[PDB]
Parts: sequence; C-alpha cells; structure tokens
Amino acid sequence: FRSCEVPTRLNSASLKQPYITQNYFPVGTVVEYECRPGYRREPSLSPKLTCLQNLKWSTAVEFCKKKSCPNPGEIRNGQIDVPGGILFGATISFSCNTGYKLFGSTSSFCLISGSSVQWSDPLPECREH
Repeated sequence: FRSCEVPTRLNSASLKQPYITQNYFPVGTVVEYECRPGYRREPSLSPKLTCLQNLKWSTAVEFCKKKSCPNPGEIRNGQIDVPGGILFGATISFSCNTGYKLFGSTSSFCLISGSSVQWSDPLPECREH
C-alpha cells in the first residue's frame, strides 16, 4: 500500500550499489551511496540510507562535497595559462618560452565525467625550430 519511494537525495549523492531496484522497497533496507563525478563524501563514514519505518528513509546528512580539477600541472619551456580557475569542465592554453614552437597542443580539457578529476592532454612539447 505504501512501500519506500524514490530514495533519499543528498547534496551530490546518489545510490551506487544495485541494492536498489528502486521499485518498491519494503521498510527495512540499508543501502549505499555514490557521490557524483567531482565530489568527495564526508570523512567517509556510515553510508547507510535505511528504509526505516515510515517509508521515511533513515539518516541523510551530506555524504558528498566536491572534487574539482586540481590544476593541469605545468607544461615545459614555456608555461600554462589558467584564466582564473581550474574546476571541473575547465581547460588551459599552453604557451612556450621564446624561440620555441608548440608541438603537442595549444589547449587541454578538465573532464571529470569519465575517470574522476583528470585531464585529457598533459605535457605537449616546446620544440625550438
């Protein structure tokens, strides 16, 4: 007649495990949480969304935070340009020092929606010609 509905929703958290089925949960289910790309949980504790008593799933705090891109690092013989922030979905432009020609790329992308905070194309080259 009732059963547990669309489970609890946290600031960036969403169920990881095929615990769910997410159809009709009978009251009494401990489920586990997954943070979205570019998020970190709280200090990583009891990740327990129980279907409690009153189809009112149990505790729900803030099991996420955020993981933004941690700087594309530094290129070489030259330097790397950050227009004021390297968050998720960002990017840079490579600029070599004097006398050199960029032989690798003139940009690279911050993407998190694949393998967590990571960048596409690391060190190009700066080849003096």
